[PDB]
Amino acid sequence: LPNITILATGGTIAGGGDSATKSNYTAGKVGVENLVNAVPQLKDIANVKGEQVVNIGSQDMNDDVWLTLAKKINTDCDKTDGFVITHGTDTMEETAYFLDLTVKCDKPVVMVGAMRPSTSMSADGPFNLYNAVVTAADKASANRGVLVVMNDTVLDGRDVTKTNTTDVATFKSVNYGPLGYIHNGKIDYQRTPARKHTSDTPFDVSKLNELPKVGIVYNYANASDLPAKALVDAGYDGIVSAGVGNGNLYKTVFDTLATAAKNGTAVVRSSRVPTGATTQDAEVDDAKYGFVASGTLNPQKARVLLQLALTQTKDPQQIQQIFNQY
Amino acid sequence: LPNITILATGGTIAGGGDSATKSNYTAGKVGVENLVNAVPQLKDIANVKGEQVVNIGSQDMNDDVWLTLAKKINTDCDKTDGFVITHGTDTMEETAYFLDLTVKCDKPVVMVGAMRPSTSMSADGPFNLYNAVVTAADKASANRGVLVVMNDTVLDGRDVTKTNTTDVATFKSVNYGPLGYIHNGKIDYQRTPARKHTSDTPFDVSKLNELPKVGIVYNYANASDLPAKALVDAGYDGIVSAGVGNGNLYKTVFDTLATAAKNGTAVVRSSRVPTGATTQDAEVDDAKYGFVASGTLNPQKARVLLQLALTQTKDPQQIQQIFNQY
Amino acid sequence: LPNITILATGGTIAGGGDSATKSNYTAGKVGVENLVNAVPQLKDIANVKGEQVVNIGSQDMNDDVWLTLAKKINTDCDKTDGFVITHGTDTMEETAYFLDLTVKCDKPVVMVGAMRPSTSMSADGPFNLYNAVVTAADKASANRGVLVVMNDTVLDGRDVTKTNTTDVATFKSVNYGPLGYIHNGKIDYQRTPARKHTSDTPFDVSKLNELPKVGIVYNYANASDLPAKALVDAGYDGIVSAGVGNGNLYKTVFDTLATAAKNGTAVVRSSRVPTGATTQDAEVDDAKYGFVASGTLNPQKARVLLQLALTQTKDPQQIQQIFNQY
Amino acid sequence: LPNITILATGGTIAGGGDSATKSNYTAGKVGVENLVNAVPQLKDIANVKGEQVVNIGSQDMNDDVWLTLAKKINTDCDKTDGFVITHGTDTMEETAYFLDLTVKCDKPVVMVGAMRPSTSMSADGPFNLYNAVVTAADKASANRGVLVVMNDTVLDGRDVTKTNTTDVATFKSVNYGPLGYIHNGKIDYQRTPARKHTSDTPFDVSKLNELPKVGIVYNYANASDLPAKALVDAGYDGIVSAGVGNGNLYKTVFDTLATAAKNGTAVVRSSRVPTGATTQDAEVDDAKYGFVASGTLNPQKARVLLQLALTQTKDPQQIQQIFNQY
Ligand SMILES: N[C@@H](CC(=O)O)C(=O)O
Ligand SMILES: N[C@@H](CC(=O)O)C(=O)O
Ligand SMILES: N[C@@H](CC(=O)O)C(=O)O
Ligand SMILES: N[C@@H](CC(=O)O)C(=O)O
Repeated sequence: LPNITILATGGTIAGGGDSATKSNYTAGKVGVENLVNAVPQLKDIANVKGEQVVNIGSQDMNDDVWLTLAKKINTDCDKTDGFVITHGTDTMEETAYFLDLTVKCDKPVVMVGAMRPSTSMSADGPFNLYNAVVTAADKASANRGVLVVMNDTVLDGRDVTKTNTTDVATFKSVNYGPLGYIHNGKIDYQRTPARKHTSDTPFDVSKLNELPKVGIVYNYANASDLPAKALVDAGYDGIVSAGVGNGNLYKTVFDTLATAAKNGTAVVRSSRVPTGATTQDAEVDDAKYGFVASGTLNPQKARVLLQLALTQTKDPQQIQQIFNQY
Repeated sequence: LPNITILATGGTIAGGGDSATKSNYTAGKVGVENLVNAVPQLKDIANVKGEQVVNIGSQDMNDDVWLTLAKKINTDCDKTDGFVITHGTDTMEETAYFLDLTVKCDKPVVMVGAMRPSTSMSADGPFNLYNAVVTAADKASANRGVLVVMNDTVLDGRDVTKTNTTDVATFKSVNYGPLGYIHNGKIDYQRTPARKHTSDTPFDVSKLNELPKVGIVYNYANASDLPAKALVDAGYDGIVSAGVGNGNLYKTVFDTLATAAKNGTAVVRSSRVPTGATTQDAEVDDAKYGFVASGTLNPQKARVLLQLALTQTKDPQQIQQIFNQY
Repeated sequence: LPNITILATGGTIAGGGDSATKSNYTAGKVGVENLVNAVPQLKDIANVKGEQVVNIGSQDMNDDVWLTLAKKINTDCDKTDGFVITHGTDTMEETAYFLDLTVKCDKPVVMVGAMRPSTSMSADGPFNLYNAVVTAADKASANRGVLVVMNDTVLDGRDVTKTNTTDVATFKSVNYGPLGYIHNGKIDYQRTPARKHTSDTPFDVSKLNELPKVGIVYNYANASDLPAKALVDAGYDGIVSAGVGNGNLYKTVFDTLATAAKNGTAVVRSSRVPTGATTQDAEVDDAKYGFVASGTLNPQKARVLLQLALTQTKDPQQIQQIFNQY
Repeated sequence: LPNITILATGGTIAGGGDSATKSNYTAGKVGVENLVNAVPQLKDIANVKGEQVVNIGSQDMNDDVWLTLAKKINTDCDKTDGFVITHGTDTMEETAYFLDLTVKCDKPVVMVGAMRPSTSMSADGPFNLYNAVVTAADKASANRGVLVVMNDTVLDGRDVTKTNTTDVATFKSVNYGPLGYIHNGKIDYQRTPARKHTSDTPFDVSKLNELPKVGIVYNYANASDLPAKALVDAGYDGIVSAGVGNGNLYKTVFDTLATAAKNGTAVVRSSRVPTGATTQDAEVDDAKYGFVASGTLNPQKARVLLQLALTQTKDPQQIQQIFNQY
């Protein structure tokens, strides 16, 4: 049986409430070996080893843990046959894309969480964690970039996103679809991500202890330019605009980010709209203002790429190319 | 034939590019009578009169235009049999909910836009505008609150939202579904919004020239508390948190909004997640920090209600009740 | 606590299997007592009387079980506070609609099943049962017709359909959306069905012990009319066509059915297309051939309403108006 | 500019109607020249040779037109740069899959239709045609199999299906997502089909002028096996079952088909459920009865692959492996 290392970071998959019937719970309580012992059938499909990296609710995920996960996955890559990362659902779509771009290891990395706590009735963590190692063990899962496995479905780390606040079926690749479906511990893979990932990227965080500062501003009717200017005043390396519609900006935010871009801040236009690309050649003349168009990357995903792009260049057209390739 | 007044504000429905084949265009160019003359079959179903309120791209929509629209709709209510508001798609879901809560007139108000410019091949504006007056003319459309009509579908102004950056079918009531479908100028209505609206609300903006200041902060891995503190320092009456998952907050943003709430700022927890409620009784003790849980209201919709709630009270539990009722 | 009668008919919620990690299992085998005992937390919210009606896979469901269920509910209506029906998921949408038209009890009737069998890992049946009882217990669930509660969602019996072959979240009201969502044992209702149901229908199943025979025929490329004739030589009271697109029929099947509509057998146009209404005034002149267009009712749900409409009149224009109101 | 052959078979893209505001219309009436002339902007991107193959409503589509289309494409393959096929939307998913398995040309084959007829307001056919030609013209569209381009989206022939009866956005690859989106006449491809298509299949339609007879039977509550026997006494080479749930069959239909699978006629288990795979190792022992599980192929698409698999072998275990690879 393959060697599968589990890397625990926290989440509701490791959370607990005082009742199987009530909704109140605290996140990231359960230790990693407790998670594994709850699913004794893991011994049938893999030889599992658990390591605790952190134990937090993923609403507190940060640059520090991202670097830690990437380096540990890269350096211990030949010690095991695959990795499963237990993680909170709240930001798992951010971590999954960050590792998608910084993991040089060639063996499958699968992220899992749970939408119901360990203690809840019909908790989903157990079958989720099982199906994650079924995926990390499958040699067919290799060469697909970093994966997210939830609700009997394998999802690529670029497009996967949390679509619903409470539903067990919340995670979807809302733009390009899942890579394959899990039935009875077997996977029928019919897709792979075309965008470049893992060792195919030039992002090397192995010597990095920081990440460039990138923030996100929201656009809406009558939006304040103060969030944008606060990030400008703090000397942020990049700002991601969660625009309206096809990446559009309220006029005052427009004015602020246009000025920051000419004075050196990298500005990426994404959108609050849950599906579809922020394109070029719509209402905003990106070439003129040195803006970068995020494509199908939502704001928090656009932040992941813009941070890593900023470790390579500060030229907007170089960054636009990175946003067209990864 | 019924009297239908069209109130034009701008949008891509009134936008133009130099080619039916290229995607570049400027928004809010076309005058309101030009829109009507493009659809001469309007004369078959209604006696239409057009008035120009503004001509902007709805990414620039603001409190000023909202007040103007509400007052004009309220005071001219008995002059016509129905209203159709042509409007940009980018923020139409915000205007539609604002009018949903401030319109005292009892006759149908229908908002329309277009995802392709007037000049584009297979432009959608014409049939959209037609189907909007078909809806404003139908007496069955009354008593349903303010409506949004797009792609042969009637949508309630609370739940309707822009789901895709470019698709003609972008607008959906992603939580509770549409009220009815349009076929051949007839509507088969099978639903109506349970939440209270229009004259059933206590919101009266008829003497108001301002709206309370409410901003929106985004949550993500490693999020800066600077947007939140900038809005605090400006003395904002309310802040809407676009949380992660079920309304959760990054720890530093948490700290800032908890403090603002105890010192008088109204704080509403919404979510970046495109569907589903930000509930109470999950990970955040709302009663303790005087936070308000937004339910199914997304951040920009939660801003609309919190602004209007702030014209009635500053007590968090009074505001939570408003968020449970409207 | 309220008195809740659980009526058990089988399903994979009562389904077996030799292993929590394998899919091979048998359906409709566990009894209602073992189902109730498996969820002891029912004892705190409701007073559940388990009654076994039959114990079958719902793929083998039929008119008999339908009739007995409708009778049993109407008879026992005033000796309980609500009903829960445990059912297989394959045909749950048809039973739910049948009872949605036949039951005359004005108290909640809620159906529930499970997509994973009792013995599987992370099995969904227990929380499903719990939430179904919560809904049957809720005062607000009355007067909304027969309900289906699955995956934390309350779905009206008319529009609810099985959307996916294996997903725990398979049930959706794909046309008009759900009625409300269940969180922490509380429901927030924001919709009710507009079509007449339960108590305001004219159907009366009380005396009948057999139901007019209606079959279903599938349109496709190079469709054979052998199934369509097979049902008319056997003298079926009516046929429902699973047409292509907007309820259109192939060459052969069109002719066989146009013969039939004139010589007695009432035929109904529905569609194999999972969402959207079969409209009249499209390609097919229903008035010319005496056809009936089903609207949003899919084929298995069109058969339910025709069977029953055939117990009232065989006039096509009489039937169409029942399809426009129920 | 590239040479693009447009092959016209009809559809509501060639459909009539007396009024832009009414739905009554007739299908497959406009010729290919009037279709091309209606989109003069084609002249700038492609060199379109219009060829009329037939002019029919695709509800009346059949094997003949399929065979002639496959032959015509394979024969003329090297006298053009790509093919566009204008088609009705009702059966477009079946033709697209047939050709996806039969054509041996390694140049783009793209199908297109319209949900609104040529003469309607805001008719979608022109931009649809334009974008289909864009896709047929694109160098990157080769080696992805037969494509369907509808509503600015490139969809693989296998998974694409008509999702809604009237929506202009009805076509979706409901299981694995689309291949790419078209904006401003450029496509961003991020997926290709993994299942073997076009040139790497073993099918050869060149000599054949008739196709093994396969019918489809619909499972539901109290299902009649009269359609299922009708096809076996008429000696059909195989039947596809539109089963309930995960490809399950009613009492009667199970027995008739278990008889059949043994006495020659190969039967295939598919499902009436719009999304998700009919799996083996569930409730039905396919190995015991010599059944075949279709996977994600819906019924009309299972019939396409069986018809063709029946021109190769009648062994069930031979057929299942073709269903696991094509
Ligand atoms: N707040 C939790 C939510 C979850 O895990 O589902 C987390 O992300 O850790
Ligand atoms: N930016 C435009 C987009 C549209 O109308 O579709 C607007 O909202 O006015
Ligand atoms: N075959 C099962 C399907 C299920 O319950 O999930 C039934 O309907 O009984
Ligand atoms: N009945 C039409 C449907 C369409 O094209 O929209 C056809 O398939 O030809």
